[PDB]
Amino acid sequence: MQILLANPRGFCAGVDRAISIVENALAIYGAPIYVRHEVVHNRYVVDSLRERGAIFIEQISEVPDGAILIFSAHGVSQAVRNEAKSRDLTVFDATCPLVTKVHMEVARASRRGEESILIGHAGHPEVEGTMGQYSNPEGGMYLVESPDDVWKLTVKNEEKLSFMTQTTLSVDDTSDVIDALRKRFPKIVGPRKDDICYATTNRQEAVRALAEQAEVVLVVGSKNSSNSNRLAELAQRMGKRAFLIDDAKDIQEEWVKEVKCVGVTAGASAPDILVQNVVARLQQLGGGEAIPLEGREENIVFEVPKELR
Ligand SMILES: C/C(=C\COP(=O)(O)OP(=O)(O)O)CN
Ligand code: SF4
Repeated sequence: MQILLANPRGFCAGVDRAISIVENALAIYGAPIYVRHEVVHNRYVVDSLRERGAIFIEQISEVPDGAILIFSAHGVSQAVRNEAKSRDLTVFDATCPLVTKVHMEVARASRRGEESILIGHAGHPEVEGTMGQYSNPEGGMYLVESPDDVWKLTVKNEEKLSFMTQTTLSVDDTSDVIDALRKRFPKIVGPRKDDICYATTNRQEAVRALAEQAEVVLVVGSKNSSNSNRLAELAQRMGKRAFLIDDAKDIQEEWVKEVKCVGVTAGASAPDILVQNVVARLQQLGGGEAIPLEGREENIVFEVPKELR
């Protein structure tokens, strides 16, 4: 059987930056380093950092005075940021720049008392952080997950209305939600398309090509990785058996038993080593040399703050 690898796949610029921030802080200050939320949604990465002295928390109260605290790549609300500021803490912000960009727009609409709508998944830390940039009771900040949510939403002033999105959404589904928003609120404003980042768009494009060729698709990523979930979902919708997996140990032989061609990709938070071990396991199951698919070349890098080298 043939093993195909999607391209691109794996680490994006924001994830690589966030991890490097925690690593460098550990190196520079030693353990412990506190981190608000899993730095990226990958078990392998988080487990490793935890063993190295990082302690992952959700609320600032669980952090002691005089600590070093890092905000995860997904971002935090203004309330969290302020609580951190009011406490005696040294703070580093690993929030991806492409998340921050969305935050700035929500904060602007808040200042104007003008309503905003976020497309995203309820309960996700990025959504909590982005909705948490809005604090004007005179305006409004509304979450929609689907066209149905749009069909039910009422707002105070549809003449002064904008939208923003989560960075890791399904490209296809988000298109449908925007279409709905513009039909219901013809004066709504937003970006030219959405706030889905290059990495999300690119990895979804790449898994679409992969799924066209492969019969089964393995997506390396943790259960709580939204972008990784969208990749598995995309392949399933195309009629392929697709599995979200943390590592090679998760591979059940029945999945690939009589399969001529298996595809592998990885979400934005999954390190390459996990992919190499997945490939190694597929080769034990009859696979050959992994063939990388041709794909769009990414070139963006986000540097760590100077203070962290
Ligand atoms: C930090 C971030 C994506 C990187 O992947 P992740 O850590 O798996 O997170 P998400 O669940 O996809 O948001 C959202 N911009
Ligand atoms: S998925 Fe996109 S927005 Fe999120 S960290 Fe990676 S590059 Fe940044």
